[PDB]
Amino acid sequence: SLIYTITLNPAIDRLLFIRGELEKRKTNRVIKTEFDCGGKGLHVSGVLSKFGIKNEALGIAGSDNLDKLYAILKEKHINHDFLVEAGTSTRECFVVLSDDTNGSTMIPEAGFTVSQTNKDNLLKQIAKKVKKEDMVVIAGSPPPHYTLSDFKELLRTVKATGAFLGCDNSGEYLNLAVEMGVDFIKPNEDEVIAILDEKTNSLEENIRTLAEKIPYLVVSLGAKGSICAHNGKLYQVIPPKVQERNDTGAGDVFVGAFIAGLAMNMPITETLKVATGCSASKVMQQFDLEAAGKLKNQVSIIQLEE
Ligand SMILES: [Mg+2]
Repeated sequence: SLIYTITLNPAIDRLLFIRGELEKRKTNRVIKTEFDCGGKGLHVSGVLSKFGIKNEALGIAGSDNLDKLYAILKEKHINHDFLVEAGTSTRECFVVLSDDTNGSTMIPEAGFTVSQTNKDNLLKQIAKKVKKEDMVVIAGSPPPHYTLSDFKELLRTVKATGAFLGCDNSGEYLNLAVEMGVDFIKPNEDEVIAILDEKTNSLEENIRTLAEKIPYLVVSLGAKGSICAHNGKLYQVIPPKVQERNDTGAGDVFVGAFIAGLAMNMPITETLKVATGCSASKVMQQFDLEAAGKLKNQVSIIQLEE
């Protein structure tokens, strides 16, 4: 079996290193510029590759700066079969950071217009490639003009293959994934409440209720870690304390590692520890697989009763 990631709105992350903090209405001279692949789906492929788990990245990229994107991807050991949109360039996401601080400022470009031809080619790729024993992870918001309706088609096309389907989306797109009946999502507290539009039951009760539709539900609780519902049981994951260097792409590393865990047929509890371990290891970073291995064995998991 193989894992497929779907990045509907990939990007080329241009990291701009400055001195000190980013002061607005001032000149912030760039000390150095680094490049990285953008798009949640691609980040997931990156983590899975680091784990040595075979995967293939799918999505739509612009023709005009394709060589640049492809060069970065190889460098990150990411196998792909991207669709190419003629007459456009993949969007750039400017990430302002500094060796002197612990945060990052994001100024992402919107994304281009995907032709119906390419939306259709994506659906066809899924039908031709995805088998019942595979896993498909759609992560990241769609580009402009890729509608909720287009998303429905994408989700149903994956479902029709019988494969495991995980979604790391937001807003209306996340709500749609829940209505469509996916196998995995990683919403936060607020999103769980918004999906159910339930304001009077405990959060734990909201989670057990949503778990009736999502087999692998992981709700992030910011710094307190998270709560996971699976096979009728609820787990409270408490991450170890780490000094937080940059808490940005921690969510993508979690998903990548969580999926990795399942791919390696690890028990749910072990999977949660690995996922949380990698994420914490990423937090303390502007994600050492060795450090993640150690942090994993520092994560505590409490089942919660009833
Ligand atoms: Mg049930």
